[PDB]
Amino acid sequence: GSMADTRRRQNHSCDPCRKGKRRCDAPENRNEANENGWVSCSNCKRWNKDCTFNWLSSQRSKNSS
DNA sequence: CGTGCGGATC
DNA sequence: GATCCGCACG
Ligand SMILES: [Zn+2]
Ligand SMILES: [Zn+2]
Repeated sequence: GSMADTRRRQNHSCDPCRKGKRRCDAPENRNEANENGWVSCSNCKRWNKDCTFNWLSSQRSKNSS
């Protein structure tokens, strides 16, 4: 494996994370995090980006439609 | 205290 | 497209 597998699938990364190629804290519950008070993962944090899984929640699958 | 990059596999 | 992952510098 490797490495195969080696990657993918652990907690999902924020919009800016995927764009900067970085893993993160903001998990599948990042939204619920903001609900329980989140902030910014390590990425958006260093780059004061925009920790978000919303537009995402709609960009990925959502869909919508 | 930000800054980005190459990779693995579909 | 997505997720992981560090790192070396100023
Ligand atoms: Zn992130
Ligand atoms: Zn973030």
